[PDB]
Amino acid sequence: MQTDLFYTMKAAGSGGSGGSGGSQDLYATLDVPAPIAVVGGKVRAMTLEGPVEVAVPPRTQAGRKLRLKGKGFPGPAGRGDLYLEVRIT
Repeated sequence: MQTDLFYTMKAAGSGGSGGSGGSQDLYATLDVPAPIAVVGGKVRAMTLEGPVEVAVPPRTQAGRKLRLKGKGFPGPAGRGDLYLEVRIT
């Protein structure tokens, strides 16, 4: 299928990358319940290519910025990234 995973590099403890150059990167909202965030299950992430079943990292707390490669526009890095706003419900 279209992909597997993206933020397996940095998700639970991303720190921060970018914030300069062209506006390649994007913003989305990732809806996740408390136990799927704790264990790291799955949720649906909405991107430029439509929906993707993205496997949540372990020990995710509300406000983490997950990073989906190729789901932003090509620019400074050549590949824009989609910043997922994790929402614990």
